[PDB]
Amino acid sequence: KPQLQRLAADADVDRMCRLLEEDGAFILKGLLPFDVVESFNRELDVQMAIPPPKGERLLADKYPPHFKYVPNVATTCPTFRNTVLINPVIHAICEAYFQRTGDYWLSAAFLREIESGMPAQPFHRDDATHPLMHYQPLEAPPVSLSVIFPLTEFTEENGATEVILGSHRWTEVGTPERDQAVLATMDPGDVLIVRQRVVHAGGGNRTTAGKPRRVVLAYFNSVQLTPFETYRTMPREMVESMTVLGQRMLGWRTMKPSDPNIVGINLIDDKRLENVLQLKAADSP
Amino acid sequence: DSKPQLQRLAADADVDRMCRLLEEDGAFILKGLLPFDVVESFNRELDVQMAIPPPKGERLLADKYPPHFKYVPNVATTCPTFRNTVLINPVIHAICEAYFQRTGDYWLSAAFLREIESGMPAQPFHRDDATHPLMHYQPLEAPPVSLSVIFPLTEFTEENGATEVILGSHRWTEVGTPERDQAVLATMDPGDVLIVRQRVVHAGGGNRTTAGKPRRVVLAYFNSVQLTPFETYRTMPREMVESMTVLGQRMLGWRTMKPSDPNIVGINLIDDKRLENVLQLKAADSP
Ligand SMILES: COc1ccc2c3c(n(CC=C(C)C)c2c1)[C@H](C=C(C)C)N1C(=O)[C@@H]2CCCN2C(=O)[C@]1(O)C3=O
Ligand SMILES: COc1ccc2c3c(n(CC=C(C)C)c2c1)[C@H](C=C(C)C)N1C(=O)[C@@H]2CCCN2C(=O)[C@]1(O)C3=O
Ligand SMILES: O=C(O)CCC(=O)C(=O)O
Ligand SMILES: O=C(O)CCC(=O)C(=O)O
Ligand SMILES: [Co+2]
Ligand SMILES: [Co+2]
Repeated sequence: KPQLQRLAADADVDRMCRLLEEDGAFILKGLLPFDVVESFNRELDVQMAIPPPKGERLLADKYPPHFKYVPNVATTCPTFRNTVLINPVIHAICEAYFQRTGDYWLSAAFLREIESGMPAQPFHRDDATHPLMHYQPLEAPPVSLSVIFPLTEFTEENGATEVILGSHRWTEVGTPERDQAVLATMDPGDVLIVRQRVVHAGGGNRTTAGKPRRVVLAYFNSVQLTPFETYRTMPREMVESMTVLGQRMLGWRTMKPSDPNIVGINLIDDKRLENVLQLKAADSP
Repeated sequence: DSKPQLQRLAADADVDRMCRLLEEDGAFILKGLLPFDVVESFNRELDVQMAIPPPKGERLLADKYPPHFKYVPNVATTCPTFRNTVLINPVIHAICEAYFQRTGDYWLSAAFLREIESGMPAQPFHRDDATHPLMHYQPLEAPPVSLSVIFPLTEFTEENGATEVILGSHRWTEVGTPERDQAVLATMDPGDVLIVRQRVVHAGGGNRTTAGKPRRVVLAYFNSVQLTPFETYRTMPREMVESMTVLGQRMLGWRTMKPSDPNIVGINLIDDKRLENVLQLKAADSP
């Protein structure tokens, strides 16, 4: 049975995009150094130790307690903000993937923890955040890309992400059976990359006693699509401590979709947003 | 049996009849939607912006185009008549809720002014879809995500370059290079409004009058909340935002919005909470 391809981190980027069109997903081996994964994990150890808020939780209230949730990790985890979000390989893949649609940015990036005994996640497509994506023909420029980071090991026992190869060529999602999918068993530092429309699901932790399965989902959309999470309330000192690439990903700079849009998007007073704000950046003195 | 023209309707006409017109013809005209003093008030707040010296620097849209028009971007941040009256017109939103019902929430993607003085050539034929190129690949039967609402602030005549609309052109796959003869004129009086469907080809006429006041038009461009607003109203002062209605704040991206299912959570949120609650946002009609 055909399995997800594993590629070296320095593999060719055009080859990777060809895998996204054929299979729909692939895995990068050893992209993140151990120290990067280790400091990201301790920053999420801090957020996970915070009790969930008393009021309304827009996503967690709509779903069963099959997972724990940390929204918008970019605002509380500097390692993601200043290192993972601007990874040079990740952006070489996005630039090749989104070349036909134009600029891209971060629509969402959150953590989910699956403790021992939790059921599987239903098979889904990430397109459901922007329902118009369902009507995009397969041959239209892609507008969505899902980048899945394992922060713990992914095994068959603890519920590694399940991907149905070639499922982006189905019209509908339907009700697939689990054995149609392939497991994305990975070590921390790997990355799972999933094309728009690819049907997938989290596995569900069957381990009797152990650390929960920990996964960070980074959702990159075309700048034509409204970000699921808005990073507009971030303190200016936090935003100005990011690089230019980082600020662009979090919606603080004016962006450019491809032609026929020859002006741009996310502007004000007919100027670039960052000029109007007079936004400093860490790599733009 | 002459050349088909743009249909004219009264403001109090039924909204479902208006939507049928957008699907059949692609565009229609409402007569006497806005009182003349609202249009005049709007014209004088824009007279002020015109009297300010142009800013010495980069201008993203104006620098891409020849000097065939004068431009005032995001009129919602500088014109109270638009911000407090035009933008929240109940008939406009009766059309938007019907038109956008299948897509979910909608908001203001842009609203600007074009002044065309005597002697300026025509605007090229275009679709407003081009702000979001993914719209080009949307099937015609997919839930609409875009709508153009065109306000005349002066009289629209044949000689001063009234907006030219190509009826039925939303059933074309591409725009091509149309002849001016294919369009019909949207001749209107101030107070009227022209509603243009997604994918309908149109263009400004260019002022052929030898002497006279320039033609003024305000385009208000509404998108599904799934599409990133062309202009961002996030730099508006908090005192100005809190002086608006809830509907006004929702149109300018200051509140969490809801696309239709399969999105069951929402959009434009933060900390898994609504943006207006994170910001502790007051509103004029929400105590
Ligand atoms: C802890 O993090 C989670 C938990 C559970 C789900 C979860 C889905 N995401 C994706 C979330 C994003 C912000 C990309 C989840 C994330 C996915 C929904 C969307 C919006 C992509 N989703 C669906 O597509 C279908 C359509 C009908 C209702 N659905 C569901 O309830 C669900 O299947 C579903 O369980
Ligand atoms: C003063 O206000 C203006 C002047 C001139 C144009 C103008 C277009 N808008 C629309 C602008 C909006 C934000 C609704 C204009 C507005 C339109 C561009 C877009 C982005 C919808 N546009 C096109 O679609 C085609 C595609 C290829 C290049 N195009 C053009 O240059 C142009 O035809 C064009 O001239
Ligand atoms: O938990 C996983 O491994 C998959 C999660 C996922 O795909 C999602 O929540 O969108
Ligand atoms: O000037 C006009 O009446 C046409 C306005 C228009 O189509 C635009 O600039 O998007
Ligand atoms: Co998913
Ligand atoms: Co137009």
